[PDB]
Amino acid sequence: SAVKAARYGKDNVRVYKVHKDEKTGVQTVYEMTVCVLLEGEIETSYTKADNSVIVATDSIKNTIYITAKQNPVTPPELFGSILGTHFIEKYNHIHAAHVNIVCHRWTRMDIDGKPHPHSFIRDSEEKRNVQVDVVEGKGIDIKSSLSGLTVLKSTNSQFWGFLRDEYTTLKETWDRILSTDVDATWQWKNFSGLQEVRSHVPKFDATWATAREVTLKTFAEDNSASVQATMYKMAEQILARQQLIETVEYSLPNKHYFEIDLSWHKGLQNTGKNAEVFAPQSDPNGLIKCTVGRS
Amino acid sequence: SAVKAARYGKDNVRVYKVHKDEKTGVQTVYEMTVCVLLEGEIETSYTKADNSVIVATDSIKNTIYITAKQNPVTPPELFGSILGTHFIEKYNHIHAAHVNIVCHRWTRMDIDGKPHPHSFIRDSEEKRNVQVDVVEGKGIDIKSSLSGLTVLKSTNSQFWGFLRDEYTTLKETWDRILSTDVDATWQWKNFSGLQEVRSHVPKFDATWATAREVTLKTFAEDNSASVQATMYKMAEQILARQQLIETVEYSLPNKHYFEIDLSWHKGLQNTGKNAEVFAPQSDPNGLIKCTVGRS
Amino acid sequence: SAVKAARYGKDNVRVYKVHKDEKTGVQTVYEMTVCVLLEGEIETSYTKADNSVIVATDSIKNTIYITAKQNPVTPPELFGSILGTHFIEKYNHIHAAHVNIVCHRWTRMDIDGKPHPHSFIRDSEEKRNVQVDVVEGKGIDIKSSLSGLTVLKSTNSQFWGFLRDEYTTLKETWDRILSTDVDATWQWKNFSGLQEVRSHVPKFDATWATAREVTLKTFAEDNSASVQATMYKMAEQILARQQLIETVEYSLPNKHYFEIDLSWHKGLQNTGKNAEVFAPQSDPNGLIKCTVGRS
Amino acid sequence: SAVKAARYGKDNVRVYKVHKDEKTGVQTVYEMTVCVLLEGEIETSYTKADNSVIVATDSIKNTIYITAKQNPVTPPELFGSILGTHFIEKYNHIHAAHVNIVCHRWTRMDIDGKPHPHSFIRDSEEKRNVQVDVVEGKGIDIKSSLSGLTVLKSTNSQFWGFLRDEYTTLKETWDRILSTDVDATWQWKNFSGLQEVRSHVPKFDATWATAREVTLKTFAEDNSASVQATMYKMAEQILARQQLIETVEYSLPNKHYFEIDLSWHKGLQNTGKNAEVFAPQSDPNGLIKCTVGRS
Ligand SMILES: O=c1[nH]c(=O)c2[nH]c(=O)[nH]c2[nH]1
Ligand SMILES: O=c1[nH]c(=O)c2[nH]c(=O)[nH]c2[nH]1
Ligand SMILES: O=c1[nH]c(=O)c2[nH]c(=O)[nH]c2[nH]1
Ligand SMILES: O=c1[nH]c(=O)c2[nH]c(=O)[nH]c2[nH]1
Ligand code: NA
Ligand code: NA
Ligand code: NA
Ligand code: NA
Repeated sequence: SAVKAARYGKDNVRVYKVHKDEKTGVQTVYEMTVCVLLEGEIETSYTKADNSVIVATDSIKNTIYITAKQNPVTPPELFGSILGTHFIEKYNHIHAAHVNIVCHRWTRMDIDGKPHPHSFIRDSEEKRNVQVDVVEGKGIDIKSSLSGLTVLKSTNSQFWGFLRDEYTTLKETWDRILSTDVDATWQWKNFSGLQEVRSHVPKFDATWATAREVTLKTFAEDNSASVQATMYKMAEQILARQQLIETVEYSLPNKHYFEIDLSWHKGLQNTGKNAEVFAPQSDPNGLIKCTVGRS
Repeated sequence: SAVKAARYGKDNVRVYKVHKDEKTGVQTVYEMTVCVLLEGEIETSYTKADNSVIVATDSIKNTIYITAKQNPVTPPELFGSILGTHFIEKYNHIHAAHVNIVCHRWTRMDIDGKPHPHSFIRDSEEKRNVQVDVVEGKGIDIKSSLSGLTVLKSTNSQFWGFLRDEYTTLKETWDRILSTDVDATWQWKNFSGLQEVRSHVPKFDATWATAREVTLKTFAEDNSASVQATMYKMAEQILARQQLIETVEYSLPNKHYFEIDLSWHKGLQNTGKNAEVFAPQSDPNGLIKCTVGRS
Repeated sequence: SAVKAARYGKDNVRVYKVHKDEKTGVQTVYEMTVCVLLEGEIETSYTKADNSVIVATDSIKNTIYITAKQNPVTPPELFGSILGTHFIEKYNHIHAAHVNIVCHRWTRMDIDGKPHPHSFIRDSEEKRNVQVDVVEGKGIDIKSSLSGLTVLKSTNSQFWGFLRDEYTTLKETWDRILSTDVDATWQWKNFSGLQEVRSHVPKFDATWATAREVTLKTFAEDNSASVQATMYKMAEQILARQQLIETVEYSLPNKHYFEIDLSWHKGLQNTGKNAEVFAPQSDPNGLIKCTVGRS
Repeated sequence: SAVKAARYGKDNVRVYKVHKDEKTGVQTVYEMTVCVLLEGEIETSYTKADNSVIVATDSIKNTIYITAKQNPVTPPELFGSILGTHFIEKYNHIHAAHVNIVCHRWTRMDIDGKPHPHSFIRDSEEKRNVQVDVVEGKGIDIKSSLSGLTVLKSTNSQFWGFLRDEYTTLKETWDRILSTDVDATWQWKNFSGLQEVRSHVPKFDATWATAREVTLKTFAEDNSASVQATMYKMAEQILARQQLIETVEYSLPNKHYFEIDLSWHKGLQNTGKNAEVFAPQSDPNGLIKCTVGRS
């Protein structure tokens, strides 16, 4: 036997950073969960108990905090690129660094209609994420995403015209609820290294904003023929709006809301046009995925 | 042996309701998780296999949906009171109904700066809850609450002057982070029945709004001497603002953010006044509780 | 306004302890999650920013570790009693200590059919818990419990003879699945203090063993008329077997497994007597509770 | 823009099946969570609202239940292969089926030392899983795994000799706790189709048993130089014991248990050789991965 692949490091490293403006008193906070996994010439740590090649995961943890102290932690695409570059540059025998960052929301509070200088609210579990793969001699591959964006529309979703055979019981519908948890990823063209990433820094926040805007507006406004068709429209527009993106991925559950037939009780009418009370279903759920690239 | 207490019913009943305005096209959604547990002369179902006294929990489930079809589901204090009253009135041998409702957020989307008529976003896992105890001959006892309201302030929290003895290692501080998950409950004076609850319907939404407003503003503005002192100020104000409340309860974790001493690395200064990067601690956590009544 | 109730302390304190036998090499591990909340003359910490009365929760944490170092952590009823007694004895102004302990399973591994001296497996998320309330001048009140014990029986559960009215759709059945998560609590007669608790130490492990044995055997062997009737039989027997228990509480969800009618597909028969494939339902669920005392 | 990849189906489909022996009365239960995602000529459902190419996910759900009714659900490798083969054979335009199965534990109860014929206990959240990828013209690729196997050893783990530089604070140790959650995957050589899978049916349960046995024994007996070195030994042995496996993957967190220095309190000695009470750390955690193939 032989090692075919190996990567190791520290997961679930929680990180907070504050920025304080001396002149204005305005503080700004960032909170993240970081994972760094390293690859390189480390196979003998597995096969020969040779720990000399191990950069201890405890030290990877320390390095995450130190890097956050000495560099901007925003946008996360930049921070991850700086962090991953560090490991491959500092250690000759380490040839890739895999940096995953989950950014947690801390939105500034409005109190009596004015922004407060140092108080924040977690306005949802929606996350902004990056996957930054820094590979020696092969640049920096970045995937950016938003996840946990939970939405519902109460009409203007349809699903009819699907295949019907001996396995089919679902009725066609021209008016249903659609609810999902949006997982949307935009994959950047390869960067040659940290310099190139830095040359594009403003595009990271702007493209996240575009992705979120397009997601929400398309969801709200598309009289949806299916989850498939709606998600494709989102992907199309994001590609049109940022040429440095190569592909857009969506992964969307269809979180079903079932009608409840109550006609058995006093002839109560709660289906079709008269549907007002529904049963949200925890499981099962449709799962719809696609990756959209340029023609 | 003998039954000293008994209650039974259906938990985790998920409920959605939509309201559609024919004239304007504007739809409004509500989503809840409901639990109903009944008490009464049911001890023989436990001791003598006498199921004749059981209102099947499946039927309790049906009744929840039917009640939601035939009545407003907002404010949840009203809906729970209607639902609980039903069981004690319909079944001679049922003498109490315990109704717990968790309301989930579906906030109307703003698209290109205008409210959308049928699309919604879950802007956090913060919940609005009620516990409605309907007891035959003893009226309706309601506890209202908000929970899962997660906040952080990056300065203007202190903790000094606490007891110090041979078990103490914590350093006094005049500037720390404070973060919590707010669980705040306001307990209504007893209502004699459904009529009295109905006479106060507008006060339920208004008092929830007050509780949330007071929580956030006091958290943001109090240069906090401790969690104890800050939460008490919140409770005080809520009691002052709604005379039909008898008590206010807060349950607040102190979700610690620890400084990280990095001076071991190149003499990096990241403590005290120079603290910028912190380690959020998942556990343990302080837990601070109080119930405030009127003097 | 005035403080009507107050308690504060440290939650989610994770604790491991190892015992090593020098003579045999056999090591034994214990792992717990501890919560300690204190009451006493502490109201001025809430109303007057008077932190002098606060035993810092950080110090409560330290004390938990120190107490675990200097005393047995098993049985948890004893450990909690020692810990709670400490706070009320050490601090004149603290008059109650509320100690909650969740014990996590670490079962010794059997390797090639012999017990291993220092390797363990978590053979489920089933917990053994205590709630120890140490109240100055009022002794020690202990509730012991097992929770997260998940079981299923595939036949010999029935449910028929329940009330039927205009809200009822459930069919009577003489053969169904029953699955639950057992939450069982036994409440000890008040102890006057730590000495009395110590006088009964062997009864704590034995009564937990009895409770678990009775639960499992009664679940397996009772041709159940309902959840109500089966749980009562468990409670009865536990009371019969330990006179120092005053009451037994069960809280049992009915985790439904629904038949699936497949006759629409090639006339496939999968109901009643021919039922083989079922749909486990995540929600809703029945919830059945009772407290049983002595006649 | 254009679809570069697409797959869709039903996730979180809960399935129970019972087998009843008429002659002996002995019943046996299986419970799973199933996900099926399909690929094929379905791009027009995304780009042209062409639902005619969609096998509705609701129908995929039905098919899962029907397949479970008409076939053995054990071993899960076989069931998944039957299920995936169905979709690619039944639908000309569907060319791959991705079947993920999580098997939940229902272990027969022993009551008064004899196996009970129809009562079961969930003896942990450890899962047995399969990922079965059925690809038209490319056979059946199966990955089998065990996950959620949580273990601890209280000594005979070491970690010394690792790289030390200006980022390192971790002390070398010759005696520490090691605890992990085992995620172990064995990847089968490609099968040409369902016939070939069937020809190997007994090897699936046997190889899972071997993987679990080797994991536990190696964990218990290896005086571990590191997580890396121990996991490699497990992988080596599994490959040696089943020639139809091509690779073995392990993914192991190092769930840290920290010493607690209590010498500040009455000179209490709880480190090194005197370490008895530790603080389990929820986060961060090491994460160690490798894929082992044959030389
Ligand atoms: O938008 C949908 N897409 C599907 O593929 C599908 N399948 C299904 O059952 N309902 C839906 N809805
Ligand atoms: O506000 C606080 N209250 C306490 O009771 C306490 N105890 C502690 O350790 N830190 C804090 N902070
Ligand atoms: O054992 C049961 N008890 C009930 O109270 C009940 N109600 C119900 O719908 N099914 C069951 N089953
Ligand atoms: O077995 C270990 N491997 C590592 O890579 C590592 N890194 C670390 O900090 N502790 C450990 N332990
Ligand atoms: Na390198
Ligand atoms: Na009544
Ligand atoms: Na005292
Ligand atoms: Na095909």
